[PDB]
Amino acid sequence: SDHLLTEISVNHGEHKQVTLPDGTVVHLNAGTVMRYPTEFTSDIRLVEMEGEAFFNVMRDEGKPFIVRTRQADVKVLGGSFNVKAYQEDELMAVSVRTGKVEVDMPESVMRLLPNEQIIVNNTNGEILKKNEDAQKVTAWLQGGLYFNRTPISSVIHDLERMYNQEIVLDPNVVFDDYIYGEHDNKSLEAVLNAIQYSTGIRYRKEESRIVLYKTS
Ligand SMILES: [Cl-]
Repeated sequence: SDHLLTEISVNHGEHKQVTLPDGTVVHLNAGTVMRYPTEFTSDIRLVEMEGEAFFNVMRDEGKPFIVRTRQADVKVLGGSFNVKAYQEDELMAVSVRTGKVEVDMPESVMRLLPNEQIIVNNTNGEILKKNEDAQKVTAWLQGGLYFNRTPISSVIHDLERMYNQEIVLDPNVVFDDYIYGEHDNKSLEAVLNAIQYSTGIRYRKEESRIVLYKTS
């Protein structure tokens, strides 16, 4: 007896770590699913994932490592990078710590170097390649938060997943804020207070939910 294929799922509020058969180390963020084989095929090292993970890929220049998501294939020979691709999110991002990374989509193929990032907007189809501190992007590894012109909906999803908390918007209020912020491991209430400071977004408890709102 022996398993050939495994699926690891991460709940909201938690983290998981996996060493793959090739020696690649994966850090899986809250709400992530990853399918991987107990032995890789001879031609590539393929994994399937939905959510967010940080990969530390074992260099093998004759056997590419592929992170397959619904929207893209992230291919390396070696390196370390973050893939953020939650099904519920409007954005997708691939950020490189070390190594060279190819992000392959039907409409674009881009090769990224350390501290380069690709942001794909699943709504309007806009793609952006820019420079970004990969250490800040991977702040979730140490339970931190990093927002750089991040839409409020992505901020809410990040908070819901990190703290395993339902966060709901007040239907009377308009929310189209872009958040800027950097938080060390803090409580949800400390982060919501920091967001209140820079946006005026207030929060209230309604049973098991947190309701966000604004007022004049
Ligand atoms: Cl490397």
